[PDB]
Amino acid sequence: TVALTVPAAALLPDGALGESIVRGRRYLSDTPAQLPDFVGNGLACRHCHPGRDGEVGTEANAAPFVGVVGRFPQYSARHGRLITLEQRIGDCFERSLNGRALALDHPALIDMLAYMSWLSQGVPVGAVVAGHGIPTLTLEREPDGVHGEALYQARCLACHGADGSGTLDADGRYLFPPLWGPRSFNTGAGMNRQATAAGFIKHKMPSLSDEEAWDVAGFVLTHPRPLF
Ligand code: HEC
Ligand code: HEC
Repeated sequence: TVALTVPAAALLPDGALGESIVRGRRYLSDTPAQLPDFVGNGLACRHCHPGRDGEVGTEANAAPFVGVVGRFPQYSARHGRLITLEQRIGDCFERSLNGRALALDHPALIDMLAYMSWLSQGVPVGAVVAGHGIPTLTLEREPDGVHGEALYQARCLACHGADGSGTLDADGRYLFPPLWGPRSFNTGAGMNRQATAAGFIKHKMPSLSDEEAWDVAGFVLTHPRPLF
């Protein structure tokens, strides 16, 4: 694998590409507000693909976009065939944002691609970046949702709410996003899988033990959310 690196915003090119990258960043950080026809819930891309310093998709083990463009096209078991990055983004619009895929030549889609290509600057095509994806966490026992409930109240609730509905910021965007219910991700999302949720929670919290991450993920995933 190659190391995860984040290019400097100060070195962005003047011109059409620079401008596109900037719009891309915004669509990824502010998605429900910038793309209302395509988003069906309260989530922005940055709520599962967080980043430091205004960027999006730059954190190891939280599915960073750094280096993503060199990994597509790739086989998708979901589709039964090779898919492009444009299509992969479409899947997260339909599942994670409970919405609709943008047309494959939609200029907002091309802006998001330009942003991801900028983040992938210097990464060799084909190379795998350290920290890519969300590494799964799997324990050899059932997730204990009773224990999980107690852990939720002690470690999560303060941010994500008793009802899992999250906390709105002053501008109507989620400061702390919703974890279940009608504004959360739908059942088709990868985050609706126990080992992916457990792994995401384990790595994004710093901190929880493996058993704790496993059990609280189980509790979160007992709740209703939109059907895909
Ligand atoms: C207690 C262990 C928990 C659990 C189970 C979760 N969280 Fe959070 N969370 C917070 C913020 C600002 C985000 C957006 C991403 C970021 O910038 O880091 C998240 C994201 C999540 C997700 C994915 C998004 C979703 O809506 O499903 C999940 C599954 C999740 N969290 C679970 C903020 C906080 C906190 C404020 C300091 C605290 C405490 C937690 N989260 C704790 C938990
Ligand atoms: C949590 C509810 C998510 C939101 C909101 C979005 N995405 Fe997502 N994405 C999510 C998971 C759990 C994964 C799988 C990670 C893995 O281990 O592979 C993804 C994956 C992507 C990818 C593929 C990344 C790769 O390395 O292959 C892309 C390009 C992607 N997601 C884009 C994306 C965009 C553009 C979003 C806002 C529209 C978005 N995602 C939201 C979980 C979530």
